[PDB]
Amino acid sequence: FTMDHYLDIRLRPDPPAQLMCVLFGKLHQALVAQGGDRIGVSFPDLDESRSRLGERLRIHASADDLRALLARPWLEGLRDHLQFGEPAVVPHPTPYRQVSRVQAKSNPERLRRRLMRRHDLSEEEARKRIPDLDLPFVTLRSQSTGQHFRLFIRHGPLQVTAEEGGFTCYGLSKGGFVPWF
RNA sequence: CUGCCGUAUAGGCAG
Repeated sequence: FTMDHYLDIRLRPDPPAQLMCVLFGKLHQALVAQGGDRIGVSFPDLDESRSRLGERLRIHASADDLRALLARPWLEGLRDHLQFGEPAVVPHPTPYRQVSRVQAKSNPERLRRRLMRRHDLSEEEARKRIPDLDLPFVTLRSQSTGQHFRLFIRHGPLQVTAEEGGFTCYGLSKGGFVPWF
């Protein structure tokens, strides 16, 4: 399994939820800049039982990809509000799990607008057809339109072996799993 | 939130 290195970043007091969002956004910028699909995240102090991500962000990658990511100054500026481990090989063996963005059909009105574009119906028709998530999340800003949105994250069932797939520019699964420990 | 894929009131996705 090739994404066998990691770095833990822990939040330092100041508020925690807001700080994690800034950190996660900075990571996104860095991933977009690098353009790859082989850097993953997990939240090892997760409390799914309270929809809390916890205060530890773990970054997962090959040795070379982690080194390249960390070489960029994407953290300087936040550095004083973070505490760092050392980039390291993961323990082994460990289970693996998938850390995924989850989306839902949470707004029927938006569905109706699309359905109207796709079937030339009217709102009353659409409203008849399409009548009126409990996960941790980060709140991000849509850099193109300045709209804030919640990105909900699921840590899936543990399993014994890994996967071949990659990751998005938020570090979330596009098929890939990360070691869980 | 806004949009994309899909006949979908199927299942996904983008920022």
